[PDB]
Order: sequence, then structure tokens, then C-alpha cells
Amino acid sequence: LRDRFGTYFDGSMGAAALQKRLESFDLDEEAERLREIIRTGKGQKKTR
DNA sequence: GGCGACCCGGCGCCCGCTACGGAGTCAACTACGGGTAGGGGGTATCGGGCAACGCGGCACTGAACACCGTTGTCATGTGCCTTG
Repeated sequence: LRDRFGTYFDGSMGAAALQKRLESFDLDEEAERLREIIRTGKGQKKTR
């Protein structure tokens, strides 16, 4: 994946990847989308 | 394709204190090079031991004046005797 094409996707491994993800994580839109899911949802997906 | 059991992991705990034993353990080597640290050697600096010598009360120095006290002393005033 790296060799055939680059400068498009950034990848990593270990806790550094998690730190990068949480740094750029946008929890507000996740909360909004999960509220939308809760409004119209069924099953154990609702509990998750 | 969410329900469903079931399965599994995964975890959570599991009366109270005193008082009451010990035990302690298996597989390299040398060469160099520095640097610190020790030792003694010698040296500038700080600290300890004594009589004059600062003081002060008073004391002596009485010496030299002062303070009353005293019998020195004087020239000058009453009382009796002699003469106007």
C-alpha cells in the first residue's frame, strides 16, 4: 500500500497511532450522529 | 441479522484482632586508558596564653589658703591727789 501510492493515506502502529487519532478525533460530530442513531435504532446496537 | 443461548472471559469478593516457626541457593575474558582519589608536603590563616593598662573612689598630698577664736596691743579715756 505504501509503495504503490503515497502522500494520500497516513498510517502508523502502536500507541503513536492512537495518540494521532485522539488528537484529531472530533467527538462532537460523533455525539450528534450517535444521538441520531439513538433516535432511530433497534437491538443491541441501541445499547452500544 | 437481530435474537439467543451459551460460552466464555473476566472479574469481584471471600468476619476480627492479637500472637506465633524457620528458611533463603546453578553456566567469559583481557587489554587499555583515563580519571578520581588517596597519600604526604608544605604553607597562609585563625585561635589560644600572659602582664600593663584602662578606669574610679577616695585618699593622700597637705599645700595653701580661708574661718572663726583668741589675748596680742595700743593710744587714749575715768578717778584720786596735789596745787592754783
